[PDB]
Amino acid sequence: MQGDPEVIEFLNEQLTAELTAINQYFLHAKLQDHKGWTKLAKYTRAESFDEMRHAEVLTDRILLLDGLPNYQRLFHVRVGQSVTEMFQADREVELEAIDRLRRGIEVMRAKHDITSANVFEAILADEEHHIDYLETQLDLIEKLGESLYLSTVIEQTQPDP
Amino acid sequence: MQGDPEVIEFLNEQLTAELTAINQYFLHAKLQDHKGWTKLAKYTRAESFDEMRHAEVLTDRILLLDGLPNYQRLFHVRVGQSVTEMFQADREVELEAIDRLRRGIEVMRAKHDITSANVFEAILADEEHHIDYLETQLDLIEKLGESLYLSTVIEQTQPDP
Amino acid sequence: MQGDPEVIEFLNEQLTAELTAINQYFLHAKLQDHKGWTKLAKYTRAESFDEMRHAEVLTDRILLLDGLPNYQRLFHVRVGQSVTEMFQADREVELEAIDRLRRGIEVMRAKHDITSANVFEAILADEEHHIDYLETQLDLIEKLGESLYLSTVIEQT
Amino acid sequence: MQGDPEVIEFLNEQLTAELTAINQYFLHAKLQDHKGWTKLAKYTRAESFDEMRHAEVLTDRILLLDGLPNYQRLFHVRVGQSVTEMFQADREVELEAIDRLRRGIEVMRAKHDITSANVFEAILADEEHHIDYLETQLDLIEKLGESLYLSTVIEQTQPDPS
Amino acid sequence: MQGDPEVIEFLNEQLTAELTAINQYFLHAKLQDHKGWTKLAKYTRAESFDEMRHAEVLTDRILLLDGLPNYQRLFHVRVGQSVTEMFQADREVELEAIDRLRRGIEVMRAKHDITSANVFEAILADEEHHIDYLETQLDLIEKLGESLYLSTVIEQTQPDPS
Amino acid sequence: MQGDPEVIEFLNEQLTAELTAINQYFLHAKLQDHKGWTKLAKYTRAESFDEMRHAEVLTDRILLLDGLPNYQRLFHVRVGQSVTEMFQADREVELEAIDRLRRGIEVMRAKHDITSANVFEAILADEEHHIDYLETQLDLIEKLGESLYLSTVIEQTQPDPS
Amino acid sequence: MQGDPEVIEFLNEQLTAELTAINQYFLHAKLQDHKGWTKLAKYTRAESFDEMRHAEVLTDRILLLDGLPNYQRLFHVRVGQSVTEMFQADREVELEAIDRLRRGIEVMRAKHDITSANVFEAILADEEHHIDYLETQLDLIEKLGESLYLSTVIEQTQPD
Amino acid sequence: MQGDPEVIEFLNEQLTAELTAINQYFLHAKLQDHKGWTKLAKYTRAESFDEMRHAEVLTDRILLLDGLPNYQRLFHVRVGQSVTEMFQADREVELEAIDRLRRGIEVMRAKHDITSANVFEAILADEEHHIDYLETQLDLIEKLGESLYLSTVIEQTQPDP
Ligand SMILES: [Fe+2]
Ligand SMILES: [Fe+2]
Ligand SMILES: [Fe+2]
Ligand SMILES: [Fe+2]
Ligand SMILES: [Fe+2]
Ligand SMILES: [Fe+2]
Ligand SMILES: [Fe+2]
Ligand SMILES: [Fe+2]
Ligand SMILES: [Fe+2]
Ligand SMILES: [Fe+2]
Ligand SMILES: [Fe+2]
Ligand SMILES: [Fe+2]
Repeated sequence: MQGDPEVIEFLNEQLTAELTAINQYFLHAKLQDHKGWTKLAKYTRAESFDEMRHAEVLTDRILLLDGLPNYQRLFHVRVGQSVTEMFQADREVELEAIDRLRRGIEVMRAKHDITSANVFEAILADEEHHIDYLETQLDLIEKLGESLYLSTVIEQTQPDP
Repeated sequence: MQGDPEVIEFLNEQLTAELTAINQYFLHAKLQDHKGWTKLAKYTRAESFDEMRHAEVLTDRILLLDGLPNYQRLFHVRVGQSVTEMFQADREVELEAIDRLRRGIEVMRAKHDITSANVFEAILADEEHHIDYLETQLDLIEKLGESLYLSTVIEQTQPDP
Repeated sequence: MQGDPEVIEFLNEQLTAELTAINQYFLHAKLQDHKGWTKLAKYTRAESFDEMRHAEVLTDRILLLDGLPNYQRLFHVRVGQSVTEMFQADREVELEAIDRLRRGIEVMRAKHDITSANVFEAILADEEHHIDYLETQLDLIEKLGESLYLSTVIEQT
Repeated sequence: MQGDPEVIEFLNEQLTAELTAINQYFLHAKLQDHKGWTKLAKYTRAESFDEMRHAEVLTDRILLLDGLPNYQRLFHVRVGQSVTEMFQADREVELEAIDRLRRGIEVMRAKHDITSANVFEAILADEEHHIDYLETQLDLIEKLGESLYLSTVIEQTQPDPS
Repeated sequence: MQGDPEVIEFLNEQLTAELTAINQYFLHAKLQDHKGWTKLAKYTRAESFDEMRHAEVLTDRILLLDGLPNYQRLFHVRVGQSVTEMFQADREVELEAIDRLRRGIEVMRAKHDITSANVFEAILADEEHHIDYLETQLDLIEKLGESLYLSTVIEQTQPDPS
Repeated sequence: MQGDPEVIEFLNEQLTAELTAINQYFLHAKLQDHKGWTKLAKYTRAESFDEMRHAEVLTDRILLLDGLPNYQRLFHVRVGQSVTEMFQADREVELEAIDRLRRGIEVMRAKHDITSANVFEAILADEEHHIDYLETQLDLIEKLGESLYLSTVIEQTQPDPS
Repeated sequence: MQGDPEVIEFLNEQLTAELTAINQYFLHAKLQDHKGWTKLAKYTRAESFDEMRHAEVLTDRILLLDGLPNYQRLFHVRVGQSVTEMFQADREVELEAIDRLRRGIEVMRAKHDITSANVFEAILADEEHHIDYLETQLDLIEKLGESLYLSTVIEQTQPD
Repeated sequence: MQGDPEVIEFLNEQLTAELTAINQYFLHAKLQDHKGWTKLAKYTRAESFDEMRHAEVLTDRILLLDGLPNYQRLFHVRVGQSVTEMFQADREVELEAIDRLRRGIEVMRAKHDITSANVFEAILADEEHHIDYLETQLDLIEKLGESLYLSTVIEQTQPDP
């Protein structure tokens, strides 16, 4: 039971993208938490955990095919100061991930492999959901205003429910 | 208030080492999982989560001191086939970590900073206990034999109270 | 709403393989259970029940497409004394099922049918997982040796 | 200890018959359910599970005496369209089963084997009860009428108050 | 209501065999317990309790038949050092027991008495199960290796927490 | 009242003996813990607590008679690197304790005292159980093999009272 | 750790006598239950189980001393048809047991042994209590009359 | 990874001092309990158990660095008759303990070690608290007297309510 190297390198590209996304999201969460924007921090922490789940399932599938999960390679990681630029950066990361996912899914589906294809649509569906959320947030801040929108998410105490 | 760049770079080096430890321990746990090893997998995943707690407290502390943590870079990650070699790799990475931590702790205890010293001493105690566990496991396996030792890890029981 | 003959024949072949597999799994499980190897018996009988559920889904689907199930025939069943030969036989059965199912899934998706495609992908996933387990266990026993693997793993709780 | 070959081959024949019965009953359960006749489907599923238990205990007994249980060979399996023909088919199956059971028990009873005689008695009682049920239902459908009978065994409700 | 003298002698012989089985099993259980082996000790203690239950039912049945049970006679008792002698002697006593049971059941069913016969085949089935267990453990220890196998029954690894 | 010097000196000697036993057993348990062997450590810890209780009750008994318990002096405590020699050392100190206790209890029963003779009896019984367990353990480890036996203790404890 | 021949042989003799007593008690219990004297049957079953536990502790002690217990040889057992003779057999076996027990306890206490001495002390106490019960029951049965006592002990409350 | 000698005999001597302390405290508690002074006995028993925990953790640390614990040697153990001499003996023992612990903690803090220093301030804090308690007890006994203090501590062990 073995596979051709093209599917393995597709999966490894996706894995490295997921690790970089994890690091970027966690850095964003910590920075915006130090700023004082709490709800964004919680939401991006949840997103980070989701990305770890994706990385875990990808690792499982690649180790199934008797591959070598490479952890050394990383992509370019970028950070921002205001919410607009970090949202934009996450948007481009998601765009690159989804484009790579579509290309890999077509190429590998043409090879008569199925299960990796399944984990691929799972990943692309979650990425599409997150990028839609980010785009909605960007349009919201564009229409509303930076200062007041940042004032929306400030809080000091916690809710009982 | 501000911190001198030296403690910033010590914290950056410690953060890089901790991230490398995360990736190494996690990949190792996964390899033991796939090969059929169960107890060692759980112990390694517990160690990985503890190192992640270390990374969390370190990045919070450095962000407190107007720092700019860097996640792009990583050290060199080592993987092994049988238990002895990645045991040795964990040993050597922990030795490097403890040497660096001792140097850093003395250097900023000499220069008017105590909190980061407390963080490093806590991390040092944790890594000391971990390396003791590794050393006693190594002595056990060299005294008892590889096959007979590995005979007691697989259980295939799955109980529930 | 009538079915397509090659679809029906592919479903029937997969079903017959399922019946042969469940019979083989049950025989082997009983064999090690009489030997005194309880854990293998439990795991193998659980796998047999899983293949039974697979076959039930298969037959419900083939009845849905207005076809006639045939159970009068079944493939050869092979057994063994040591665990190694039976494990190898199970590996061979699962591999042949995987190859046949891949060919069937390709032609069936190409012939504009979707539901049987998703039941087939689920079956492929399950069989791939079982193949993974069998191969890792075979590697483990090859490394440890027969008596050492058999003795210290006996447990009850 | 080791058993005589004749009882071994009697046990193997009974195992084959039990496997065929399991197969046929599962067919009829699924087919009736697809027709839309829920109660008979549930009854037939219960019968199939009982025959599975019978086969399991028989296999355990035959493996006890250091035999070689084989499931490669099967008897003929017949499929019926309406309820009448499949009732008659099950009737013939149970009749041949009880015939073989009586002959085998009388044979082996004289060669100082007792426990397998007892399991043959148990399976004989089970199949006798089942065949009594089948004959009663056949007479009932004959007297009342097929259409009216199956009229009262249908419901598209699936009710569950809680 | 008086039973036949041969019935009484058969019941008495079986009772004597049961008493010998009780004594041997208890002495063994004590020996494995002193050696430190736990699972073997508890299993053979349960076996001895089951044999005592068999003696109970047999003595009730013979007492009902208006007889005088003899609690004086006892067969020979065998003791060895290793597990192999344990299993071999137990297999021997169970084999002679099964032979006596088969002869007794045949003659009892021949001479118009049933309830005693029924408890006869009950004891027969229980003892054949015990023989199967003993034989499979003998095969396992023969194949596995004495020290490697015995490493299993002994274990001090904090079993209290559950 | 006040006791004659013989009983007082024997009790003081016993106190020294159990202090030595407590220290030796605690060090053995700790070293067993460091090498990763789990169950032996907890068993030896329980033995240490038992010896602590023994020392407490003996000190109470001697102080009742307006004596002066001594805690300044000890005996020779010895340490081992492997299992065999620490088992042997425990056996040696145990044999010395048993012989001294027997002599003292005899001579002191000969000089009109029973209550302290009774507590000596209790200590004798507990120490006898400890030595029997030690001897059984030594025989098992010599028969089975050091490495294979040591494989049986290292892990797989799972204490879960809930 | 090996014990002397005298102590181990005394232990073996006591164990054999006790095993015979267990067998006798069980036999009498079953015959009492057969004829409907249920309360006596319960009492005898309890006494037999107590003797079983005593034999268990005795064989544990003898096996502790690198001994070789024997379950092969037994002493003679006696049976009775009415209460008086079975009670008398019980009392006489108790008397012989306690006499041998006193001799053994004296000898062992002279031969530098304690734990076995204590366990024989306990068994002696319990047999003293049991013989007291047997004697008081025999005297009560004598005074009252057999028929009235049998009428007293009957249950007849079998559920079915 | 083992430490130098100076630290190891400092720890071994401290362990011996702890053993002497536990024995002396237990003897004092037993004596006061016999005399009928119950609450004093309870407090002394609690102190002895705490000192035993000290000994256990300290010998655990000794073994940690691949040491050779010695239980053979013992310091002097002194006994008294009234509460005054017992308290004074305890005060002298505690004074020696604090002095030597301070010198040891400084000398090995100056030699790139942290964990042993940490357990040393733990022990030092405990000993400071204990010497405070003994000092205030002696001062109160001096202020009030002898018989009244015993009357305060003494209680009737009725055990019938
Ligand atoms: Fe993703
Ligand atoms: Fe995590
Ligand atoms: Fe650590
Ligand atoms: Fe099944
Ligand atoms: Fe399947
Ligand atoms: Fe049935
Ligand atoms: Fe029993
Ligand atoms: Fe029996
Ligand atoms: Fe002692
Ligand atoms: Fe303690
Ligand atoms: Fe007795
Ligand atoms: Fe202290």
